[PDB]
Amino acid sequence: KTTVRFWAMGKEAEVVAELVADFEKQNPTIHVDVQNIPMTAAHEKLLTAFAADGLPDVCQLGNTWLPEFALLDTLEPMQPYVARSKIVDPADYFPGVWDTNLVDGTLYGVPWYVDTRLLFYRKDLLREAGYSQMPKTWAEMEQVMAAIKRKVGPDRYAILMPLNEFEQQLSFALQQDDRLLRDHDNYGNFRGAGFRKALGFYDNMYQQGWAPKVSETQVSNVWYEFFNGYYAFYLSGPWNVREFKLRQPPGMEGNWGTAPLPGPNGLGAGIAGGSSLVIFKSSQHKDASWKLIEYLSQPQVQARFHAIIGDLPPRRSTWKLPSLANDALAHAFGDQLERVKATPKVLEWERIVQEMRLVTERVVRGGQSHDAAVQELDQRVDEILAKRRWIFEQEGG
Repeated sequence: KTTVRFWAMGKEAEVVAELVADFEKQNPTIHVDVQNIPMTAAHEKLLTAFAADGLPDVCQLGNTWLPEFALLDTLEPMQPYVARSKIVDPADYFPGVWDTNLVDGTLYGVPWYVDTRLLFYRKDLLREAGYSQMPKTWAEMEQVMAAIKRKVGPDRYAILMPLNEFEQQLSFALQQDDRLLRDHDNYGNFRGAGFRKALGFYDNMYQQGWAPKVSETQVSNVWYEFFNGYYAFYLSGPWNVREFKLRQPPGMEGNWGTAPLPGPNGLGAGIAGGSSLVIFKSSQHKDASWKLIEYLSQPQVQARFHAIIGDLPPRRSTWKLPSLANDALAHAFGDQLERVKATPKVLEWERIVQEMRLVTERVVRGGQSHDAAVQELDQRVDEILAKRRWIFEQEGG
């Protein structure tokens, strides 16, 4: 009888619609209307629906979108619901993942699934270069890559990291002790030691010839090139597990795997990407809405979600279910999730990483200096943050 409107994006919308079928058949007084909105139009449709007073009750939100919708005061504080929920226990959620839903100390969402990036690797190629263990430190990673490069020759590579993507540089920058922004997140901190170290490590891989100097469009097919041996490692996310499985050529079952991202001193941090679920505060049925989110927070529902679409559960107890715990390819993700870190929670974060990536591709391709790069990046970021910084100077903060 009670209808809840739930907006979700793309493949996730399709899959979650199957799941709600069982939620409805467990809660017959509740109807869930699932709308599939394309991601490329989602941000406009929402800002638009906002102004027009037509927001759904429940909504999937990319977790870098939270700070914006929170500071627009559209999001229902979630802590009161979490506190009264047996099912949703914050201590069971990976801390870096939970942290992405906190804006200014206030909880505005519940993590739904996690996207993080780590190494897919050819086991056979790793063994041919001499190794049975994947590297866990940066220095070990460099030696392994050099060892593969000797083996494969001038026309083949150790690792693929497309220069048009920002997630790789970002992952390595998140492994540093300092923050990418500074002073109340009002200024860029790309001139800081951490970003300089990350830029150095990342640029070095292309200049040594370990990673090809290409954009994703310049690669024919990431899965076939991988199985063709054009490169031994591919730094990427959970959706690839299925894709590689499908294209795994006959003799190749079990000759590839996933490994968590090496860090400076050991296995390191990575990105806490993915989506959260929120309740818009204009909703009339918040309690029905909460029940839906709680359902999608049940370990067994999350396992099912992972099984179908590959999206990583955001909580430890889902990872303990045999479905996940015995998945040899999932293990590396589950381990890395213990270390993922949230990016600075500013509305202008997406613009910022776009600048970062433009500058780094120039460093890699054009040989722009690292000093010039980080100085220039900070200048661009300081402009991007100008309105935020000004508001801070004018009020209290």
